Amino acid sequence: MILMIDNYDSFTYNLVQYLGELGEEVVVYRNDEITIAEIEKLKPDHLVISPGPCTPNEAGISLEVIKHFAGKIPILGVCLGHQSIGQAFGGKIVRAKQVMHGKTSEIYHNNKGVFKGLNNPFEATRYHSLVVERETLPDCLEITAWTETDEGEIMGIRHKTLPIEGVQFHPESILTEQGHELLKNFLKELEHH
Repeated sequence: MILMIDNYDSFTYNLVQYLGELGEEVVVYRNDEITIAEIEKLKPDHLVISPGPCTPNEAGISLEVIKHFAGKIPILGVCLGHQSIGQAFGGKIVRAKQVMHGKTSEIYHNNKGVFKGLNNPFEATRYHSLVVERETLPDCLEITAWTETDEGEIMGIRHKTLPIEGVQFHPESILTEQGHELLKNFLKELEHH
């Protein structure tokens, strides 16, 4: 079972529908609607932290959830859950070097984590946002994906020893055919003992 934390976002329906086609059951909450205690009682197999709107925003969402379940349950962060993962492990959220033009990006990657075996580059759509700062990235985080256009930005992070990954692109990118493979990769991950 997948527990998904969003903010009643427009993209959530499409992700829920595809996850059922993979034979996964999903339960959706806003951050105020379930506690750490009740998440533990439900014993989900995966957490997806994807609260929006996906806009420039200094706030970190579900920070206590991410810190508490790090090393208990695999975590995928999308929309603001990507920057929240970065913050939860000591990263800094900063404004990007350039304002992005258009809606699409080529996302290059090092075949690690959820990008394992994906076409390089990964074609995705984007939103305006702050970004994880490369120069101060915590030692326990590794960059898995990035753009080359502008002077480039981090587009994917993963914890070096725990099944926790964040991706910066718009959640609708998960519904492409290569996005389908990215999500499948996440669902393979299991927490260590």
